Amino acid sequence: MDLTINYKSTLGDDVAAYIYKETNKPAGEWPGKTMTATAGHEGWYTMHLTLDNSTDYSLILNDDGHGNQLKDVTLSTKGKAEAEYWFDGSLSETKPADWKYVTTIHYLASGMGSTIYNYMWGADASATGAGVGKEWPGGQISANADHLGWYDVVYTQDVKQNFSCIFNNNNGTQTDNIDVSVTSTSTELWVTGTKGDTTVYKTAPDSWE
Ligand SMILES: OC[C@H]1O[C@H](O[C@H]2[C@H](O)[C@@H](O)[C@@H](O[C@H]3[C@H](O)[C@@H](O)[C@@H](O[C@H]4[C@H](O)[C@@H](O)[C@@H](O)O[C@@H]4CO)O[C@@H]3CO)O[C@@H]2CO)[C@H](O)[C@@H](O)[C@@H]1O
Ligand SMILES: OC[C@H]1O[C@H](O[C@H]2[C@H](O)[C@@H](O)[C@@H](O[C@H]3[C@H](O)[C@@H](O)[C@@H](O)O[C@@H]3CO)O[C@@H]2CO)[C@H](O)[C@@H](O)[C@@H]1O
Repeated sequence: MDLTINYKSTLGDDVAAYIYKETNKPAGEWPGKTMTATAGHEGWYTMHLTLDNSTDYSLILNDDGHGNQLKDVTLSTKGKAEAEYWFDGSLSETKPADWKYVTTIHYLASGMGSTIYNYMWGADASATGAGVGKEWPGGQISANADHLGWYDVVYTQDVKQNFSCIFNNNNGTQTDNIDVSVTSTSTELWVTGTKGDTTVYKTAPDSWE
């Protein structure tokens, strides 16, 4: 299942989430997984994880191995398909009012030129991003500066609504329909291939350098 934890740090700018159940440590050995500064939310840090929903887990927020940790709290994840938590004085599953759902999708363009488009449909009316309110081929998207051959598109919504999109070059090359499941306020996906050969990754693939 897709886990997301946001923490308004009270332990400094270097923090991690340690998760455990019966000696299972899905976020890694102590101190766990480092939480990255949350985009668009000063003071917050965020980590994502895939874990086995066969069980609940315990969470220990800490300063990433530098001697300080908060008291354990239970993540009642058993049987759930997804879960996003906010920790700001206490554990919450309620999105803060000012937060949006920001979905980032990376596409690896190979031998289809340097002008790439993203066509999008099915999102909430509040949606903003390259392809909103645009008929085929959609909106043109820029290249990822740090990753060669990749292009990025970001769709922001006020509500947690799934949608679909297609990457293309407006010249006969396009992906399969990409069905985007929004599982958190900072959902990230990686896409490769074209029609018949489109693959969607929920964690960065080896192709992501
Ligand atoms: O899952 C089965 C076990 O569950 C329980 O163990 C838990 C602990 O209760 C938690 O506290 C935690 O342990 C952490 C610990 O909190 C953390 O500080 C770190 O411990 C280091 C410590 O920093 C360092 O100073 C030195 O003392 O070594 C310690 C190593 O023990 O890391 C610990 C985890 O590796 O999580 C565990 C589960 O992983 C329960 O208490 C057990 O009885 C049970 O078997
Ligand atoms: O929601 C209504 C509509 O949704 C689906 O249609 C989508 C297509 O499945 C999808 O491929 C895409 O179509 C584009 C073509 O791929 C592209 O080649 C070019 O011709 O532009 C098309 C978009 O105008 O998007 C549409 C939705 O706009 C679903 O399959 C339909 O059954 C359904 O009617």
